Amino acid sequence: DDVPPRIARAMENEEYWDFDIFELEAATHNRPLIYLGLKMFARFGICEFLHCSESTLRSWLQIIEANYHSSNPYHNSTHSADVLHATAYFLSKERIKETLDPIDEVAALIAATIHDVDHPGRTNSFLCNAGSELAILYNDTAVLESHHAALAFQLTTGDDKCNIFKNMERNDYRTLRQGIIDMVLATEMTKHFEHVNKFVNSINKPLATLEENGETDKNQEVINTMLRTPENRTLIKRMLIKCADVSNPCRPLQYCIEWAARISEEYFSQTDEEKQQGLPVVMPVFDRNTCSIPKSQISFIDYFITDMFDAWDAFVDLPDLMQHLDNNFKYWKGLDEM
Ligand SMILES: [Mg+2]
Ligand SMILES: [Zn+2]
Repeated sequence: DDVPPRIARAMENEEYWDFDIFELEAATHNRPLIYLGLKMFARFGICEFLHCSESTLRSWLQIIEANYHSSNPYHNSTHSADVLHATAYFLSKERIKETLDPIDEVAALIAATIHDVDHPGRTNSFLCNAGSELAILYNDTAVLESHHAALAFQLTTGDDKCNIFKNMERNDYRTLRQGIIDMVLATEMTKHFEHVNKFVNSINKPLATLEENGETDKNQEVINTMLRTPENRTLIKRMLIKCADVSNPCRPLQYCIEWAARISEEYFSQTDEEKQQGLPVVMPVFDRNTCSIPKSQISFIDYFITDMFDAWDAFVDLPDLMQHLDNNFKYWKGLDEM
């Protein structure tokens, strides 16, 4: 409620794609997640759905944010606040509003919030090659994603005042828990193309086939019916969280550049440590002594971003994101200056 003015201002237009997430970071003194989380969850009326008090929610957001490492250049609570913001923006789209159910929305906003909790600023490959405790605990399989989901539930249900799921019916909770877990696990990149291709094959292609019959009222129900199956809602949710997770290149140029700097430094640090410990270098190209951040971003965009957002845009209609992506791609291209 009574939020210090500067923070209240930094959160004024959070429903718009162009949002100064870094001013939120500065204003909140590296606590953007609890503040943006509170406003978003309220706007979506989540406790009124889970039957929790703003007090229980505040405690929950506090312990989650506290478990995001501020020392990480990229994977700190600001990244999650940002992903939370993109998630809300997507949930607010007509196509998504008329396809997903309130419980899916709840799962999505919560998944975004916790999807990277306690991230160590190192990739799964690093943890595995290092024989890290987490890698041994998760048998070198989806190591970090499994950890993010697991730790989040441990912190949530391990203390009564943090458990935002306390007042739920076992069944509804079970359904919500499975949905949250699925979205968090869907952020593991090794499965990137699998998730994207399934979205294209089960959603965009079939839908395009139906949108030929015309705007028949009897045709709409056919579409509405097809896109609302539990299977497709799951694929849509997976696509939604994945796109929110790597939406940096679709942000206003100033922000896009800052995110590239942050993730680059995080990757550079890992490379320096790998060569030090003698561990195998998993990201040979990501060395601070030889890597061009602009060329790397261009490759990243061309390899993953372009096709995934093409499909997401085709399904949801996201002209703002696509225009920024083009402008940003051009910006990186324009830096060659040689
Ligand atoms: Mg992650
Ligand atoms: Zn993430």
